[PDB]
Amino acid sequence: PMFIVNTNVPRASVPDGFLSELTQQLAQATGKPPQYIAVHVVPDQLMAFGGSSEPCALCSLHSIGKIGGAQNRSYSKLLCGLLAERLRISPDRVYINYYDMNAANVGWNNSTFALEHH
Amino acid sequence: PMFIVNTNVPRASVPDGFLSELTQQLAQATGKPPQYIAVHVVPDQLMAFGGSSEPCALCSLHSIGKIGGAQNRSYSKLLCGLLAERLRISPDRVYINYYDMNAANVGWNNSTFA
Amino acid sequence: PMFIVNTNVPRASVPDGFLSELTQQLAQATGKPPQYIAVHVVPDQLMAFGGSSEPCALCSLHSIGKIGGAQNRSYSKLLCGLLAERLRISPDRVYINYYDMNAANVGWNNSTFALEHH
Ligand SMILES: CCOC(=O)c1cc2ccc(O)cc2oc1=O
Ligand SMILES: CCOC(=O)c1cc2ccc(O)cc2oc1=O
Ligand SMILES: CCOC(=O)c1cc2ccc(O)cc2oc1=O
Repeated sequence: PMFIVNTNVPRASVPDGFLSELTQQLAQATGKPPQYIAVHVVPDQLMAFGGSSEPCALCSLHSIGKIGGAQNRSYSKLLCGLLAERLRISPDRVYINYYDMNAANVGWNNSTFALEHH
Repeated sequence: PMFIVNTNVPRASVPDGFLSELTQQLAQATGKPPQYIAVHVVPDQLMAFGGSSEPCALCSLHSIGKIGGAQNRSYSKLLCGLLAERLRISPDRVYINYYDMNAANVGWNNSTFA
Repeated sequence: PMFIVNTNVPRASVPDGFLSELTQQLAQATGKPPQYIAVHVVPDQLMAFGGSSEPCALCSLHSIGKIGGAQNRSYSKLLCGLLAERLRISPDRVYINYYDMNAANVGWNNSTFALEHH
């Protein structure tokens, strides 16, 4: 899985261990091994949510499967929780785009995750 | 709705009021309330369009519904117009990816829109 | 087509000619004219792959058509090869999300690539 967070919160406000915490928590939530989880945090961004520049975050979570109604609600509770406690961003100022990726559309290690057909 | 603009134009060339103009015009164009519109502008990027480093922009607009043939042509005229007037980027050096999001695939406020 | 590379490798490590090499090689691989290929390289990013901060890259390739099983494996071999040779990133620390875009969902030049029906 791949999780990206873009926020106007300053870099100094990102706590040590944050990328590791996201990796570990996402591994647990998705059931995927941590070795396969990638995380990218982008602070100091020029952005607004509802016309306001108060702290906010625009994010995305891509995963091959493990994406759906109930799971996404659960992912959001988890992620909004972490953004609120770690970056002090209010949950109602957080957007998370979820993408259910097809294995053939995810490249890795010189190939893709579609290794069964030619 | 969520709108992102990545450009090689320098930050100093982004005019005061740009994020607000984007927010209000997108609210108008999509019919969505402005308090739910999010905008992200990323200047000073290392990018090329057609192999050239002249000003350009790579964007995306995500919306739950309100995405389609005519509407997207409408959004593109509006957005290219703004990028041309405000950031001096030629419309033919602008790409905008449109995404019609399913409500269950958009997280917000500890839950999703489903 | 549009190709984005986000990486924790420093800017200084991006070699002169990289954006042009990506443009030319992607034109070749997708069969699309180079004039329509857009590339964006984002170095010095705060990111982790598998919990580690060793060099890695999270990428995306968007194209109207020319996206599929065999083609994506070919794009991955090409792109991981370039990232390994030019940015010294291990192919197993690279993820590339492929997006087959519908022409009506790609804006350009005040309109979209859907010019047939209105
Ligand atoms: C085999 C499927 O499981 C995995 O490890 C995955 C890797 C992965 C990489 C990139 C990505 O954008 C989305 C992803 O989702 C996954 O489930
Ligand atoms: C007002 C109802 O719809 C909304 O609020 C929306 C929010 C939203 C968030 C994130 C996103 O990627 C795309 C979105 O599109 C919308 O229509
Ligand atoms: C005319 C030949 O093809 C094109 O123009 C294309 C442009 C394009 C723009 C943005 C994008 O995200 C993906 C794209 O894929 C294409 O094939």
